[PDB]
Amino acid sequence: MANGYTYEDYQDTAKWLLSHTEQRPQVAVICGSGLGGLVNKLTQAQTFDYSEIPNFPESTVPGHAGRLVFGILNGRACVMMQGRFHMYEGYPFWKVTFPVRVFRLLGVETLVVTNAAGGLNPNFEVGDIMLIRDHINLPGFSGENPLRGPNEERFGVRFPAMSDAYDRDMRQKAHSTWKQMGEQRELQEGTYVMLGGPNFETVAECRLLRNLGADAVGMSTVPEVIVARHCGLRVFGFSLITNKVIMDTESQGKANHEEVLEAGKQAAQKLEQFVSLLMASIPVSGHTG
Amino acid sequence: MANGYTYEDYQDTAKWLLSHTEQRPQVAVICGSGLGGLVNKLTQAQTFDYSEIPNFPESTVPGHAGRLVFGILNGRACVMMQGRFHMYEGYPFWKVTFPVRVFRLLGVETLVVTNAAGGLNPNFEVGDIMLIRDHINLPGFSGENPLRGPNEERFGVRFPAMSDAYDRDMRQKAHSTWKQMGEQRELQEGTYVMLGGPNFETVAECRLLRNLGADAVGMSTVPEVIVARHCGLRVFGFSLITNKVIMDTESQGKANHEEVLEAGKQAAQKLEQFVSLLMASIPVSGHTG
Amino acid sequence: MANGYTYEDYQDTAKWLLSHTEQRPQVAVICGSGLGGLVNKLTQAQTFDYSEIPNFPESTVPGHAGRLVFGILNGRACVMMQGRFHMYEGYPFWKVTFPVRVFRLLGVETLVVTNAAGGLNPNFEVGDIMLIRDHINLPGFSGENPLRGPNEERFGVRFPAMSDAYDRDMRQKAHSTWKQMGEQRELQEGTYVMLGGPNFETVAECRLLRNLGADAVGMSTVPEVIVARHCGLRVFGFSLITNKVIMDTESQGKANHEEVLEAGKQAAQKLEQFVSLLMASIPVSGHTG
Repeated sequence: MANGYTYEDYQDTAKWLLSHTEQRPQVAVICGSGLGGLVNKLTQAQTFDYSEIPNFPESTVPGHAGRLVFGILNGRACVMMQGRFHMYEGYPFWKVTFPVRVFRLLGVETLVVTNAAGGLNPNFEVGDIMLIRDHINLPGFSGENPLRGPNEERFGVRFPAMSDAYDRDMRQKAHSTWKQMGEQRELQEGTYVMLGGPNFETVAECRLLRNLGADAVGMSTVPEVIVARHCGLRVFGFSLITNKVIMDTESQGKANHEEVLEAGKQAAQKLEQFVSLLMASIPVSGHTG
Repeated sequence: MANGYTYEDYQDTAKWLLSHTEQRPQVAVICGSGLGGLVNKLTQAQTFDYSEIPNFPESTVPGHAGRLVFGILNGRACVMMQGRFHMYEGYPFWKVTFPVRVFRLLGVETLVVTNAAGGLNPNFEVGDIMLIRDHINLPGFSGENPLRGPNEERFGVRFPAMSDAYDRDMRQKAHSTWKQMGEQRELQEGTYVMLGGPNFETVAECRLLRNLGADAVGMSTVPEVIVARHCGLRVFGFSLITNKVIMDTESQGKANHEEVLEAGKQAAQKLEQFVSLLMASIPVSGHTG
Repeated sequence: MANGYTYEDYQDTAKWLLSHTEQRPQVAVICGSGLGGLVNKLTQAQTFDYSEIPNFPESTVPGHAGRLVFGILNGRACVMMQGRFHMYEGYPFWKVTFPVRVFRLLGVETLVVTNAAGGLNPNFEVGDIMLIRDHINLPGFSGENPLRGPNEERFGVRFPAMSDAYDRDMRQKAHSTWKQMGEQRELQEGTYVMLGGPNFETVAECRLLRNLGADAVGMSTVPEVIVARHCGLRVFGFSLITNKVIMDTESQGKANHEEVLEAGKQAAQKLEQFVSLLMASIPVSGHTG
């Protein structure tokens, strides 16, 4: 595979956006986990449907609203994707990650990512929030990488590092902030593993993922962190633990799609609240001062 | 990648078949392991060459006859593919799995799968038959999955479970049946791991596969089980252990293609016999009653 | 994916070369590690730019000169690629490996491969030279293999073995030769693991690679060894350990691209010297006798 967007494609899109809103957000938020309520916290909210934005791919998967929203979250101006793209929809990674590069051209400096993942770590309970410390990019092992093809120097270098992808200063901020929240449960932190999807894992597969050191498993986020880190954005994200995966053959077995219970309800509301507060801690001036 | 067959494509193919045979099989059998003799057990046998069936891909790999056969196996009406498709032939998974969906449209409810695999478990001896308990879909980790692209609702859901892909009731049946066979060797059971191929594994690779928990390794079957489970077919299969893989650097080394000795001869004959008897145990009315 | 070159494509290219130089090399060398000095040791050197050779892909990655050079190395006639192709450039494997098959058509019998890799084994020090004993082809697990598609019988068999890819006689030669060199450090030997690239690994990923048994990690070589072994060439190669990878979260972290220090300088000069001497030990008559 190879990139199909030219540097100008991204520029035309950013210029289109800049000519349709006076808002200039410094933070971008990609909400994977059904957190519609996050958009409900936005002040001076303005929305754009993916279909009306030049060069913007369309969302298909259910629960994904499919719209870019600009607004003020806790005194901080931001832009957020209400629903993301996944390779399992048939989308190549350079399409899945198209918006991340447009964000960089809008002047955004920090990218927050969220998703819903299956807990692999035995100590995780449903509804747990997991600060992403590191990831394992399985699709990347086989060569399926959003940066495949000729490198765009105007975005970044050919061989970028990923060992420091999840901002450490912001992780310290997340922990302190969680404490202030007066939460009974502790803030988890671990390694997120990504695979293609769309089917759910088998017991054998879950065991393999865990033995490799994975703490949670999902079908997204990683490609966006790669591209964001490649073009220089500060990154940090969370995984809403919507379920504990089956590790024994004799049990409930069939991993159904009840993730919709935690999404929108239960822990999602706490995650949204958590995200709003974090906006204040985020570096750079914009949040009032 | 993305699916290239429209729901109608499958329908035209099933209707073509239904208009060329009065037989209405409830069980489909995909024979990977050189088990020509299985077709030799069919009563009222009728054959179709892949090339003459609309929308049907062609078989290339040697030993694969390349023909769909309808017939009566031990009083049970079934349809079986004499030879399957593999990704290493250049075929995308949605082509490799095309026949499984046609089977569902013919009214088939149970899919039996067989293949030849290299034994990774140290307790396996050449000629061993291994009931497939679970699998590890390596190509799937990288995103190469037969369900990639827009989901066809008329076939199944977007996020199907795989943790229960190999029917448990039929596995109990397999064990009991094997006992009745009066066999000296016990019926093995384990996790099958699939990789792309066509080359054979290296020692280092075999060690890796085994450490991950794999019991046998092959270059097929998994994509068919995915699609079959996605559209609702009951699935269960076997792996004829045609060889014990090299795990030490100083030995015979070079993994030649002598799988042809066990295939057609040795354990294949026992596997065919085993499959015929199983037909009676299979659920639903058709086998006499 | 599937091969796009016909057997004739390779033949036209070999015949073009044979009609532009009187040299008939028995050994081919693919230099991945910045070892320009190797070309500096060639007597009766003659060069061809990739762009001027029919059907020859172009090199993009920096440090890769992008030219085929024929010459006499330590009394042995050879042809060497000054810079190789990588999948991360957007190149499919059948293009990446195109030159290996042309080499076979020129009458070449031994292929030497070199690259720069990150040390995973804790006992490896920067500047270490590692004889490649075996490899783990990660892209191959997902099906991305240079041999994918219809097999060319005129080159080799459908299911080739890889368990003996790195010539053992030549490995014994390498060790003895190293001893004669009077080196303080011992010649390392291990398993090379390949992944797609272009980004560098994260700590979590490095830990995973190592736990799997990998000794060094890189983004090349493996596809060339596959194709070379498929068409019958004797293969053996080395990995210049340009760095020790981060295995702990609190450290220098960011894996920068300082590989350029060891390349051309430091250990590269020793590797070139090592390669020149090896030419004498290589089987078949040409080196004087």
